[PDB]
Amino acid sequence: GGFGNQGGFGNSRGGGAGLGNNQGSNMGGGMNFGAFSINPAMMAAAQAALQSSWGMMGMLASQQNQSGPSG
Amino acid sequence: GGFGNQGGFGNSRGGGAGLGNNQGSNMGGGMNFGAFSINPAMMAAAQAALQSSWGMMGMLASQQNQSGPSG
Amino acid sequence: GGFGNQGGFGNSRGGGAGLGNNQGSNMGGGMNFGAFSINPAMMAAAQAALQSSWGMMGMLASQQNQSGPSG
Amino acid sequence: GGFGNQGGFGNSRGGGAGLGNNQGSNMGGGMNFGAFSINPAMMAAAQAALQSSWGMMGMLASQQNQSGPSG
Amino acid sequence: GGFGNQGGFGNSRGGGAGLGNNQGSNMGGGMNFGAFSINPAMMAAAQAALQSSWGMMGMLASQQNQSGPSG
Repeated sequence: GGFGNQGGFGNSRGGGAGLGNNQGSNMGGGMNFGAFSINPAMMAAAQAALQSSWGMMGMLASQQNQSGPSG
Repeated sequence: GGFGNQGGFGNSRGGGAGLGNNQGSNMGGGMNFGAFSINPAMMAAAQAALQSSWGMMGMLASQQNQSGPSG
Repeated sequence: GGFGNQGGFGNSRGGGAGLGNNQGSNMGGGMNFGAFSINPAMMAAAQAALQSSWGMMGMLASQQNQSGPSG
Repeated sequence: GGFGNQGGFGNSRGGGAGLGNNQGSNMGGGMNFGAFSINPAMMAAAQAALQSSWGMMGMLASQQNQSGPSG
Repeated sequence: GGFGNQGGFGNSRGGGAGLGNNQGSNMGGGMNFGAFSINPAMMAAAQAALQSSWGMMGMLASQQNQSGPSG
């Protein structure tokens, strides 16, 4: 319906195999035989994130605003 | 319906195998034979996150606002 | 209905196997044979989180506000 | 419907195999026999993220705003 | 419908094999026998991200705004 978000993320309907395998949004995982130094950032400063919708990996949202801020 | 969010996250309807396997949003896991240094940040400063909707991994939301702030 | 959020998180309807396996939003886990240094932060400062909806991993929410703050 | 977002992410409907395999948006994972130094950033400064929708990996969103800020 | 975004991400409907394999938007992963130094950035300064929609890897969004800011 209105403001509708329907994310399937079907991935492995049948199946999933393999020594290293992964479905969906992935920011690492599975098997690691060494260093894993993964630091993602999404920071806000001053008049940040106004009237926005931050998604780094696959998001789903619906939004509605009418509002005047001040500082 | 209105402001509707329906996330399936179907992933492995049939099945999931493998030495290293993972479904959905993943920020690490499974098997680790070494260092795991993973620090994600999402920080807010000053007039931050106004009229927004932060999702780093796959979110679902519905929102409605009319409001004037001050500082 | 109105302001509706219906997250399936179906994951392994059939089954899930494997030496390292995990479904849903994952921020680590399973098997760890070494260091695990994972520090995610989501901090608010000053006029932070106004009129927002923070989700880092896959959220579900519905919201409605009309309100003028001051400081 | 209106403001509709329907992400299939079908991936492996039949199946997925192989020594190193992965479906969906991927920011690393699977198998790692060495260093893994992956730091993605998406930062906001000053009048940042106004009237926008940040997605680095495949997002889904719907948005509606009418609001005059100040600083 | 209106403001509609329907990303299939069909990927391997039949199957996916091979020693190194990956579907969807990929920013690394699979198998790594050495150094992995991958740092992508998307930063905002001054009057940044106004009236925009940042996607580095394949996004999906719908947007509607009428709002005059100031500083």
